[PDB]
Amino acid sequence: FERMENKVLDMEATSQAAGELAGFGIENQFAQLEASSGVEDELAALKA
Amino acid sequence: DPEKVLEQAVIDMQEDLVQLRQAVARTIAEEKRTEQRLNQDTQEAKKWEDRAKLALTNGEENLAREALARKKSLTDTAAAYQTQLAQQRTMSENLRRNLAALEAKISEAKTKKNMLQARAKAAKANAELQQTLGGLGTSSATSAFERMENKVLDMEATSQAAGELAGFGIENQFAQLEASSGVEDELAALKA
Repeated sequence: FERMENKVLDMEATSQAAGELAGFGIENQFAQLEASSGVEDELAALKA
Repeated sequence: DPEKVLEQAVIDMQEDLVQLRQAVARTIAEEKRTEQRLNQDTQEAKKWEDRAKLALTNGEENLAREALARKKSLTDTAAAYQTQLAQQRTMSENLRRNLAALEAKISEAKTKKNMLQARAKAAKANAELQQTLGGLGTSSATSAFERMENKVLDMEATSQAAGELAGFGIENQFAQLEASSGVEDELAALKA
């Protein structure tokens, strides 16, 4: 049970390890997405 | 591999509870048998006493005391086995709780192990998806797109390269065409 649990912990770590890389470099790009996101919020104010 | 080991442990527990069920049968077999012994024994004691009581009035008195000694000896055997019976009873209910305790252990282990596998397997799948999504074609699709885009830029350059030569030498000739072009403009002035 412990052996296979160790494998679970390993894969768990490896899965969040993909997340570890994913977070550190796309912020540059994401900020541009958020600017665009703000634009439709302004359109909501317009329909009001 | 841990997957294989883990379900093997579940399988082991199924063997274990069967082994304990037959062990229960073994202990209970002795309860039944030891009831049977006491039941016999109590009869035997009475029976030879009965022979002895009549033997008191009839012929040999002395012989009856022998029968009583045998009776009494056997009574001691019965009492000794009554001692053993106590050990049986006590051991039996101990074993009953021990099965129930194991049954709880098995039940929990099985439910735990199942949700353990499921939630782990779900988590890795989510991770695999986030990885493949996260890859974003950054080392494959975009690189292939770029390769063919480089070919586009090459051909684009080559196409304007034909234009590069075309512009530098025909001016000589074009000027003559333009002079002729001016002539029809003068004809337009004439029609006016």
